[PDB]
This record gives sequence, structure tokens and C-alpha cells, in this order.
Amino acid sequence: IKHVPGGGSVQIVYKPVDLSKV
Amino acid sequence: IKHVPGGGSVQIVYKPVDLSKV
Amino acid sequence: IKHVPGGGSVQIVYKPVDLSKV
Amino acid sequence: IKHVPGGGSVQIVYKPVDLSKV
Amino acid sequence: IKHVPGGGSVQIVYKPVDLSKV
Amino acid sequence: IKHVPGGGSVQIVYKPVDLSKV
Repeated sequence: IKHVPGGGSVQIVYKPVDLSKV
Repeated sequence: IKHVPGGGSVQIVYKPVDLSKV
Repeated sequence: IKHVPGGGSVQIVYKPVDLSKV
Repeated sequence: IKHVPGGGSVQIVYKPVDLSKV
Repeated sequence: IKHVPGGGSVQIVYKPVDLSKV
Repeated sequence: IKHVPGGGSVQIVYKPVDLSKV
């Protein structure tokens, strides 16, 4: 019995710029 | 019995700039 | 920006019995 | 931007019995 | 920016019994 | 019995700049 969700994962975000207004 | 969620994960964010206004 | 691998994950094992021989 | 691999994932095993020989 | 691997995860094992022999 | 959430994790943020206004 094993449970192994989301293993070995990568995310990359390159040069993001945020100009949001609130 | 094992539970091994999210193992080995990477995140990269490269040169982010935040100019947000509140 | 979020990364959430294996997030919110569940395992349930109910009344397991082990009689293994080695 | 979200990344959520294996998110919300479930396993259930009910009354397992192990009789393995080694 | 957040990274949250395995976040919010649960395991339950209910009334396990071990009679293993070596 | 093991529970092993989020093991082996890396995060990298490279040369971030924060100019946020409140």
C-alpha cells in the first residue's frame, strides 16, 4: 500500500511583472 | 503503509518585479 | 503565484491486519 | 497562476489482510 | 509567491494490528 | 506506518525586486 500524489513536480515562472491595482 | 504527497518538488521564479498598488 | 503538489490529499486504511512471515 | 498536481486525491483501503511469505 | 508541497494532507489508519513474524 | 509530506523540496527566487505601494 502506497499513495504518492504530485511527486517529482516542477513550476517555472520567468520574468513576471505585476502592475495590479486595488 | 506509506503516504508520500508532494515529494521531490521544485519551484523557480526568475527576476520577478512587483509594482502593485493598494 | 502558487505551487501546491499533493495538496489536500487523503489516505485512509481501515482495520489492517498483518500476518506476514519472513 | 496555480499548479496543483495530485491535488484533492484520495485512496481508501478497507480491512486489508496480509498473509505474505518470504 | 508560495510553495506548499504536501500541504493540508491527511493519513488515517484505524485500529491496526501487527502479528508479523521474522 | 509512515507519513512523509513535502520531502526533498526546493524553492529558488532569483534577483526579485519589490516596489509595492500601500
